[PDB]
Amino acid sequence: ASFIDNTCRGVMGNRDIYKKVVRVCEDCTNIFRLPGLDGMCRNRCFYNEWFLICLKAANREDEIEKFRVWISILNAGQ
Repeated sequence: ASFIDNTCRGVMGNRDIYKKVVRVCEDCTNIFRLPGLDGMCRNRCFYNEWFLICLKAANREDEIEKFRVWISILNAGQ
């Protein structure tokens, strides 16, 4: 289970899921305007469903499927 943090491995190759992810947290962070949220969103290498939480604040809650497999890519070496 998720018990690490920013424990990525592909965040070096991705260079896309990150910029987007981290950016996805910002958006949501605004919805609630909570400082203790952005992190979670892109905390444990973005592996904690914390993505759906923010993705929801954007009604999107759809790009999670593709955003999910992505978070898994960063776990390549990991």
